Amino acid sequence: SSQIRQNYSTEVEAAVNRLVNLYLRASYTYLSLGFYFDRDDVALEGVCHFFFELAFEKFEGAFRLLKMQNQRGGRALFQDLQKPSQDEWGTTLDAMKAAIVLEKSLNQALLDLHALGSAQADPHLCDFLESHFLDEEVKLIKKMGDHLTNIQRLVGSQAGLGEYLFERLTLKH
Amino acid sequence: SSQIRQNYSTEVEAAVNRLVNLYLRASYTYLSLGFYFDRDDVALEGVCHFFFELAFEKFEGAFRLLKMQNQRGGRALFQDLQKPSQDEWGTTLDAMKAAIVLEKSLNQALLDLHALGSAQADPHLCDFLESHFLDEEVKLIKKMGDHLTNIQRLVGSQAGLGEYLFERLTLKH
Amino acid sequence: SSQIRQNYSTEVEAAVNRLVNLYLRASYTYLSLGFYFDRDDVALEGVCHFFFELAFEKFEGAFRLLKMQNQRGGRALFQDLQKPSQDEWGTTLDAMKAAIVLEKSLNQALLDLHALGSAQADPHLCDFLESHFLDEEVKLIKKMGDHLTNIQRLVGSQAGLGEYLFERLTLKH
Amino acid sequence: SSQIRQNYSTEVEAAVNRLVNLYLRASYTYLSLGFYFDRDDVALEGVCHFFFELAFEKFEGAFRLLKMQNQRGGRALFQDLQKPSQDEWGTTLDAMKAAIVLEKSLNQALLDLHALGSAQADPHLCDFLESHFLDEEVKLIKKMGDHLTNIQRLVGSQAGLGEYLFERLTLKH
Amino acid sequence: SSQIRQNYSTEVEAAVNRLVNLYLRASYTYLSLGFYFDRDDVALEGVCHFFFELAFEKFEGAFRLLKMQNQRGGRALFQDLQKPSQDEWGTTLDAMKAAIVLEKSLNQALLDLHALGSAQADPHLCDFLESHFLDEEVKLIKKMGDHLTNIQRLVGSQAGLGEYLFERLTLKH
Amino acid sequence: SSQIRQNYSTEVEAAVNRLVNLYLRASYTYLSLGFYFDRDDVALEGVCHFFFELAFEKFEGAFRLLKMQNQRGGRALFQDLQKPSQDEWGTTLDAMKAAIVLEKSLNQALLDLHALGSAQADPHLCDFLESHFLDEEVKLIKKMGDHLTNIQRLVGSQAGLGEYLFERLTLKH
Ligand SMILES: CCN(CC)c1ccc2nc3c4ccccc4c(=O)cc-3oc2c1
Ligand SMILES: CCN(CC)c1ccc2nc3c4ccccc4c(=O)cc-3oc2c1
Ligand SMILES: CCN(CC)c1ccc2nc3c4ccccc4c(=O)cc-3oc2c1
Ligand SMILES: [Cl-]
Ligand SMILES: [Cl-]
Ligand SMILES: [Cl-]
Ligand SMILES: [Cl-]
Ligand SMILES: [Cl-]
Ligand SMILES: [Cl-]
Repeated sequence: SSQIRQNYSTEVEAAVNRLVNLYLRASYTYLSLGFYFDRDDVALEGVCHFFFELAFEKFEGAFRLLKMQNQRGGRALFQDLQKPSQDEWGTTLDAMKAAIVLEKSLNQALLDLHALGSAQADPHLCDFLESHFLDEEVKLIKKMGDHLTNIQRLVGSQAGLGEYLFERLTLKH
Repeated sequence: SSQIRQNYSTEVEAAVNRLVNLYLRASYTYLSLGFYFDRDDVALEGVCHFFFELAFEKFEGAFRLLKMQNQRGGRALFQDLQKPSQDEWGTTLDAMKAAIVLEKSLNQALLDLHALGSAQADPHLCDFLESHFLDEEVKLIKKMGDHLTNIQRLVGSQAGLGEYLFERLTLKH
Repeated sequence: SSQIRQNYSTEVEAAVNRLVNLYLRASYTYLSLGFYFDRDDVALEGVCHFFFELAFEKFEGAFRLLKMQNQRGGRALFQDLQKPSQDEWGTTLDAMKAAIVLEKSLNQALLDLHALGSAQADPHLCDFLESHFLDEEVKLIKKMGDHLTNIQRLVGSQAGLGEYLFERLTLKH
Repeated sequence: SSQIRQNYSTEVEAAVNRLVNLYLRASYTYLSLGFYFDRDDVALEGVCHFFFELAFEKFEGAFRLLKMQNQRGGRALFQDLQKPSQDEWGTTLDAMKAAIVLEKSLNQALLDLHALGSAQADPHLCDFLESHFLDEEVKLIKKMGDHLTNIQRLVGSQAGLGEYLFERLTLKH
Repeated sequence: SSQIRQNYSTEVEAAVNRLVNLYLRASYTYLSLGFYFDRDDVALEGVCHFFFELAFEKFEGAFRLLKMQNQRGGRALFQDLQKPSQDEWGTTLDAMKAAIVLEKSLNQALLDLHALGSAQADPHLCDFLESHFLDEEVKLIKKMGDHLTNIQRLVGSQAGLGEYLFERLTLKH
Repeated sequence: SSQIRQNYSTEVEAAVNRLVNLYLRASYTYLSLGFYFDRDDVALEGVCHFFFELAFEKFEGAFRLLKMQNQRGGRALFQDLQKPSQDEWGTTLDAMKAAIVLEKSLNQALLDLHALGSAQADPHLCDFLESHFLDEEVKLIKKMGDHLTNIQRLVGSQAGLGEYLFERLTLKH
């Protein structure tokens, strides 16, 4: 087989392909989230833009993973992309809760892959994840947690008002 | 009669004149809406500016229609302009509801005229409507629907607060 | 009623609303004049542009009047807008004669309103009219009189030639 | 045959080739018109330039049609180009009358082709015509009608004077 | 249901959702094509970049469709995304053949949707497709056909040489 | 007849008209050549652009001839334009061979006309041809001969490869 492959296990190759699938699924989920908040009967522009930026971020993550797979001499293999878990995403709070669950699952998949790289003595893979993924994910989950807290603080007894204010004064538009 | 007229039915000519009347009536309605929200006892600058921009837009629509009537060799005929349906327009919500009703009526008149053009095999008219009117109208009705949803979300139990916040944080001033 | 209204009679309020109606009717008349001279079988661009500029001027006059009505704490009330007095406007001479008749009627309405303001000891209204309307109107009627004289001088025995030359060499295109 | 052709009827292909022939014939007619008005014994520069600009416009129309034929996977087929209908074109009025007749024939050919596209459910062809041809033609015929009216107004009893003035004060030089 | 929806059939809404699925599948196919040509054992940079640009184009198409669905008051519904039809894509010729098959299928889906819009008297949908999709697709299929012809001309008896030269001298890098 | 004509024979006048016909026929031939190489199943952009530039050059030649005819007081007379000699033009080699045959025929017509001018003692005509036509033609035929030699050198046993390389590395795109 490969004229470049070196120190790159079949286990890591497969796991990288699985992780691509997870990132692309996450991108799709965020595309659905974005268009839901674009509905005339939802109409929260800042929320919309927040989730579309994440759709792009997750697609970029997948792309970098696929680039690395080729740089290492593995073979990119694509699978079916499962549709997102919901067709409607409820409130901004419901959506941000679903997004943090999603991110925590991606982070766990990154950690799992890092551990596999470590067991396989694959330092390039370990560094790749550390340099492009693990801190980005920590930073994103922190920001989502910050948002959750602010959204929650605003529910009070006037939920609509709080939802509008969060979109207007925290999220970008 | 006309040295330029070609493929331009009397039915379309008349319907174009009727549509001009509808656009000018819509412009007038929006002028009334704008000055109501300019009242010292209403005083919602952003709402005022939103409806004045629409008064100008609807006048522009009428002007383009009249330009096209002449380009086709039809004869512009003006009728009495009915005053707007109300002298006072209630809340921002009441006003935005009235505006979307108005826009839906204009859109239906555009669709009706497009259908007439299609039946008469008048592709220039059909393209004119598609290129300058139908998508502008879809975009406007979408924006009004977005606004309605945000206004509605803000009523809650503190209607005045919500009305102020919508004007301050969504509409332009 | 009004928390701002001071020294502003019901008579002036009503007369201001009537004057708005007159200005908007004048704007409409000028819109009709403009599109007539835009006809392929009339085709006098300079005349067209002259009357469209007046349509805009008269609309601006109405707008300023409505702004002032609100600044004084009166209530803008709109009525039906009568269509213009003609559907076709004849020669440039016929049109300019009709325009000066129209302007003289507006000027008389301004003078009448000024007199009412004076009788009611309403100096703000009197100054408003003097500052934004009376001299603009004198200047416009003078310019129309100048035009009439030039158009008349050009009729001679070659009316078409004179009509073309006036449009080409006096009016803007 | 063609590796790209899709939804593109033989009838439309042939009609497009015929329309190319019509446009190129129109270009040739305008070339003849231009050089006639360039004669020392005619010498109307503005008229000359007006018809040369149209020769170029009609050639561009043909070129776009031929580009589209290839984009659709049809085969451009050229036929003999009939010489223009006259060798001398009379007055500016005679020439502008001949030009509007010509344009009306081109417009009818466009409408005929649009109808064929519609019957064949060929929306690309229908849009192509609407986007690049039908409104350009309406605008041109309107401008020619405007010119005819001005030329006619200037004949009066001093035809030479009127012909000179039209060329000098309306047409570009 | 919807406060904005007007003249927008359930049939069109569903078909738009189906078309989104087709565009996203096409984007995925092009992502796979791109990474295959990025393999160290394939290594055709220009081919890689050509297919990645198409992945982005097809994603943009899907996005515009979803935007329009919301502008019309339809509801975006996502389905599972089928993986691409192949894991390895053979030669540049094999790949470009597969890409033109794919594009022809998308074009047929656009035409089908346009026909449905026409039957339903939905001119906004018909114009949307004409303005953003049908000509882009014709232009792309023409370019692919051009490429196919050039690739085919280069096979001769030295296929590797021809594949290299096409990538180096036609495709962008 | 003519108030400007001087030293300008009927024989030269007629021959100039014939030469215009030849130039316009040549322009048409080059238009056909250009669109053939624009076909999806030919697809040689550089060849396409080479022949379109010549279509424009030959049209310019005709235009200059017609300008000169009027400057001399002759009368431009147009005839039917024969369609080009072929509907399909074969290889780049076949096309360039046909183009040099065409150019040699134009050059001979120029030389013939120069000789007629010389016999008629018409130095203005002789200079006009020398200054705007004879050297342009020599330069063009030299360039075509250069191209023929390069195309011929590239046929070898891999004709497609050679045809691609010539288009890519010699002709402009
Ligand atoms: C409202 C019924 N009527 C009287 C028939 C209106 C309404 C609105 C108008 N708005 C404009 C306008 C708006 C923006 C920029 C330029 C212009 C203009 O030149 C003339 C106008 O004339 C109007 C007449
Ligand atoms: C009149 C019948 N024939 C010969 C078939 C014409 C007529 C007009 C033409 N006008 C152009 C032209 C005009 C403006 C800018 C570029 C071009 C050009 O590149 C080629 C032309 O070729 C023409 C051929
Ligand atoms: C391939 C299947 N999936 C997951 C559903 C894709 C494919 C391609 C995509 N391309 C973009 C994209 C491309 C250019 C510029 C911006 C963006 C963007 O913001 C989001 C994207 O998201 C994508 C998802
Ligand atoms: Cl599968
Ligand atoms: Cl009446
Ligand atoms: Cl009433
Ligand atoms: Cl023949
Ligand atoms: Cl499912
Ligand atoms: Cl003949």
